[PDB]
Amino acid sequence: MAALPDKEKLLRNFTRCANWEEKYLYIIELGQRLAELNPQDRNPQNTIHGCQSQVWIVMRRNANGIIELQGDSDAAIVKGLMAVVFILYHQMTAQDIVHFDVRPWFEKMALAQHLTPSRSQGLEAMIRAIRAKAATLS
Repeated sequence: MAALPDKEKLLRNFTRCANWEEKYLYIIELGQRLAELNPQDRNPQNTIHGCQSQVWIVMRRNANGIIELQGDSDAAIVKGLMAVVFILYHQMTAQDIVHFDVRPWFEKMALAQHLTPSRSQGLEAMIRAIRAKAATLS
């Protein structure tokens, strides 16, 4: 995630994209830059439902109180959308996550309007899953 743009830079970059062709490529490239998931974390406990693709996300709270996200998907566009979500939540506490309204961010990035209903539903599933997980922490 260190390697990837912080959320303010990510948003800025999306706003400078000339078209959906460019944004789509950016999304694909972002997914390719996620860390490889530990194979042990590809387990049913980390499986995310509703993405019409295989998706795993693992959330862990580090000893500093910060949430670390890792994941993978067998669909390239889903994995890039996952990277976007991960960027948005990068360096946040669990409480930060629960209270963070992602909507104005995604609205400014203007992604969802170009996604298929399948990919839009899948993005929403990932965000629901992470928020629910974050909410269960002390």
